[PDB]
Amino acid sequence: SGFRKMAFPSGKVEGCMVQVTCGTTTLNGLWLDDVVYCPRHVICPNYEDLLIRKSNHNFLVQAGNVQLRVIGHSMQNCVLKLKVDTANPKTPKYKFVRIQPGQTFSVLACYNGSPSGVYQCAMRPNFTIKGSFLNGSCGSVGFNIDYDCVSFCYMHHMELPTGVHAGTDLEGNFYGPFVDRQTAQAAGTDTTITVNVLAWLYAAVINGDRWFLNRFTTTLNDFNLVAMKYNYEPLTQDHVDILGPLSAQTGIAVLDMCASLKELLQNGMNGRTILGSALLEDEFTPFDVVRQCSGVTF
Amino acid sequence: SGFRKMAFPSGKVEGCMVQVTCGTTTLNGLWLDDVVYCPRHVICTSEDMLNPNYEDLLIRKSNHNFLVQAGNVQLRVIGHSMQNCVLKLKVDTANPKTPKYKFVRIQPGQTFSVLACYNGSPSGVYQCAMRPNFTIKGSFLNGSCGSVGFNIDYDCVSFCYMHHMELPTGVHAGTDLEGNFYGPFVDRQTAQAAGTDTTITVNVLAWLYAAVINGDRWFLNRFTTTLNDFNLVAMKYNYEPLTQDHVDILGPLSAQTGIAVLDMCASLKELLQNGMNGRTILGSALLEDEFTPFDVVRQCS
Ligand SMILES: *[C@](O)(C(N)=O)[C@H](CC1CCC1)NC(=O)[C@@H]1[C@@H]2[C@H](CN1C(=O)[C@@H](NC(=O)NC(C)(C)C)C(C)(C)C)C2(C)C
Ligand SMILES: *[C@](O)(C(N)=O)[C@H](CC1CCC1)NC(=O)[C@@H]1[C@@H]2[C@H](CN1C(=O)[C@@H](NC(=O)NC(C)(C)C)C(C)(C)C)C2(C)C
Repeated sequence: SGFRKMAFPSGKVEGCMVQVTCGTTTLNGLWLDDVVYCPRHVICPNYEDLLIRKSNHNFLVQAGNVQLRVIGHSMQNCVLKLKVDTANPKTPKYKFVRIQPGQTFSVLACYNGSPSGVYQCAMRPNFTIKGSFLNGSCGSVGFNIDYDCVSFCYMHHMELPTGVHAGTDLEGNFYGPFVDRQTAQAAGTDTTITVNVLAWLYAAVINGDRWFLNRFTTTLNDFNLVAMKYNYEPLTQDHVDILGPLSAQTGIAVLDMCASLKELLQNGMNGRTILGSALLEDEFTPFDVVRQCSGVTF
Repeated sequence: SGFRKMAFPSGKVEGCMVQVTCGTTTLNGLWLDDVVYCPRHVICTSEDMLNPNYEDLLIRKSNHNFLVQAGNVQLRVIGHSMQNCVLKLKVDTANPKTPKYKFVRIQPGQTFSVLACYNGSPSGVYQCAMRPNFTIKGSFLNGSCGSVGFNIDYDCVSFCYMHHMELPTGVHAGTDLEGNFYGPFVDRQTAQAAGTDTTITVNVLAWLYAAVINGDRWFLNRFTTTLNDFNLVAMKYNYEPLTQDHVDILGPLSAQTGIAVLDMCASLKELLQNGMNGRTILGSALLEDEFTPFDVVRQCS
């Protein structure tokens, strides 16, 4: 038993981190096969005009102590692709995926091509992430592991005025309405990921925390009206279906758990805690709860 | 900016995890150089786990009784010895993925990363703190025994914990890598209970300094306290006493923020009195005690 914010083992990703330098700017690169991927602002606003001026030897790529030889450079959206002469012998089985809001992933925070730490994040509904990044972390990546396949879903580019972070998928497309420019940008008003709070309440019941349960049930229509009041994301029938396994395992119907969440929103915790928390936690998806409460390995 | 419960990158540890089988019991082993370390209760049978004579049980075992599997490769055991509650299996192959490492025994309040494993395979990584009552609040299921706790400050893996058992409250108990349990626990199914736990005061102060570093100031106040008066108050909330050593180690964060340790102590007294009043500190509605002063410096600057 126990429930922790658990990240995926980062070993397969640590083997891909390299240091990329262009001018005075040093950040991280992701070395998969013979290509190094990094944020295009390493060359810094006309990115195609700035990239044309660059030679292959302008890009200094260092994989630990070894200097890699750049033999080509292209731009894909906000990501720079540096072709190198050596295929990374530590390239894991991998794919590039674009994630939806509410989905979680592990972040391997790096500085100068060296991994410093790993933690869990969720793609907020406002398309920002609440990460932990300092100067030099750009190029740090977010990922999930399924079986033996690493799915890369995020690359860090910038920090917004509220201390939250913005970045892209591994094809260079930003998550949210952000741009890689020094123009006024702000994170929109955020909402709570309802399906994730329900998954976390199921994890609390699995771990023997039951004070919030009740005899009541509700409808998807009545609950969604209450969710709207509290800046909660709408709960769809797909969400209800995804919660099916946890509902069957605990004997608590999804709309029964909705009545508990509704009462929790209108009345608060009343000094009580759930899984060592005084807030309703929304960064554990239904899959994360199953993956943890079942001990799935990679 | 931002503040997260951040674990160390687990790659150097994943390369040391193996599966160890003896009889019907299967758990994890830590393969460093030519030795595999695992909990000694892997040699126990269900018929005898209240009062096992481990010395007597180990003398009956042959090298071929221990099945060690590193992924697909079966390792050959060529020796076996016991060091306290840890079994050391000498194997014929040195682990080519052995990192630079050392065994360290940690003090209560110290934090570490746990690499939770099942059948020699890593499932996940998370942060833990050695509670003042010498238990850890981990996340472990059946098959997680032998999973280890570690820190990777400056490219050397310091192993500090190995998982052995779950207590009735859902909390966990284990040993250092020399086999010595943390706390008054024993590897026997006799009635055991975790003592009353307390909050790690020096860690809550470190976390309030991290909130100030990240721009949070609502909880500060004009008041100050003596160390003695702060401790008289904090014991009434089941907080650990704050020693002069704790005040000294908070020195760097105090100088960085311009807030004296005893002024931050006054802020914590007020927070204990009033609660948060619907506010939050670093995305939390409780006072967080699993970030040490060193962790705050690591993650902030
Ligand atoms: C990374 O590229 C890096 N070197 O690690 C760097 C990290 C930030 C976090 C501390 C320094 N990111 C940037 O330099 C990034 C590049 C410019 C401006 N960047 C910022 O993150 C800035 N934010 C910002 O301009 N925010 C808006 C656009 C005003 C909302 C900082 C002020 C935080 C430096 C670009 C291309 C976005
Ligand atoms: C590991 O060895 C393993 N196989 O992974 C296992 C932990 C698993 C089994 C449930 C969690 N540990 C034990 O089996 C451990 C070994 C016996 C009994 N153990 C327990 O953790 C038990 N707790 C327990 O007896 N607690 C006290 C002593 C009553 C307070 C379980 C009831 C959880 C199995 C020993 C030698 C302590």
